[PDB]
Amino acid sequence: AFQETNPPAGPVRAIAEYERSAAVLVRYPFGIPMELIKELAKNDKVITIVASESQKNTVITQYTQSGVNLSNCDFIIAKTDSYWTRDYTGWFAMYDTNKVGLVDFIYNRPRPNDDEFPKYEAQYLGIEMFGMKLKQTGGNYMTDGYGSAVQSHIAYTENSSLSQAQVNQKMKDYLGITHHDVVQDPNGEYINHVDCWGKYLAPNKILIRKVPDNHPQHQALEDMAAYFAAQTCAWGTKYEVYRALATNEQPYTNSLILNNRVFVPVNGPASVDNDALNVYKTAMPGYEIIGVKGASGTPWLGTDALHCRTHEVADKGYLYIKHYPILGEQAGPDYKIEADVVSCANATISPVQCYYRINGSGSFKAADMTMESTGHYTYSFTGLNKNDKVEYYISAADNSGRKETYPFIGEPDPFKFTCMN
Ligand code: NA
Repeated sequence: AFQETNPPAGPVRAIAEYERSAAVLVRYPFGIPMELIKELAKNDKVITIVASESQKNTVITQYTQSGVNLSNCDFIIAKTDSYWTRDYTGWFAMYDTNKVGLVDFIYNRPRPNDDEFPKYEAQYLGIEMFGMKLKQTGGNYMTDGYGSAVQSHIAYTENSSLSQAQVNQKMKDYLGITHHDVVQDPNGEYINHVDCWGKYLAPNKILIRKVPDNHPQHQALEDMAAYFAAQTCAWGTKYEVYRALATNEQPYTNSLILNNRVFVPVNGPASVDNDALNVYKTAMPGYEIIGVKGASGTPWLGTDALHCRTHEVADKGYLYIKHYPILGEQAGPDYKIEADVVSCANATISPVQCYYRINGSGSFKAADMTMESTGHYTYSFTGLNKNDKVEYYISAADNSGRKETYPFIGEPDPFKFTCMN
């Protein structure tokens, strides 16, 4: 059964989908097209859940026949009731300064093998599992990686024996969430997953579904988009709100961000798909945006598509860069950057650099950041002139062979600010 545990030793920080992923978790019998599994396995580890050695051999034959990169295919043998790995698998969080853990919860649907599955996931990854006593659904959860999470109103109505404050406190204790944004549902739907209408694309970017003016959800979604555009995000700027127009219930927000690739389910028409992919491409410079057609037997649905049938897996040895950027004309008066870098592999970190460029001229220059205290690195931009334009990003490496940048995509989309002092 679900086993409640004490919460993880603090501080805790839930890991966002756009942070480094060591793998992606899918399930057999499949709910996704083989073409998607082949694309995933080209660059990333694909973990497939199977119920037996027999099913594992069936899957290996299908992957071989389809030309899947078998060197990137791993398996977990466990019973499951469904292929909605988004919804019942564990949630990832960093805790105890430099550990990666899994958070289990009471799955909100009567599928006991799905509900039990996180134990097998933690065992496979060799990480600790914590049991947060809330009725939850992964499809209805997203975090920005800076302590905010968005969920539909189901997060309170399915935990109605607790007060909202008790629900928020569990999210704080197990996932480090300091703003549990459970948004109102004016239509009070029986099922309402945030990934059907909203998606953080970055700490400062959110995609909100848009529908035609006469659709019954038109005003509710316009209100949601205005709510996010009017408020401050983790980086101190307003959210950038992007809109994916669903003319006919296309699940365009139900995408998967996996490292530098974004897999977007597409159902047509082709012009409306192209418009939606161009919103993702505009929102996420440097990323590879891939439209993915559905499998004929298990097609994408408006309320259930690619994000619902995948789950990114964090890196147990994550080389994590925590940084709040200095941006625009609001970067001063102190043009000093700070980055906290920790190795969850307990590896030796070296080097920690600021790569920067002035007025878009020449190659990026690397400067070693000063380690003022353990895990705390700084760099001051000096000798700049009024109205100079800066691009910069953070780079770190460790002796486990990990290499990371902040932002994740690195040099293709660095942080930008203007010298106003
Ligand atoms: Na569970």
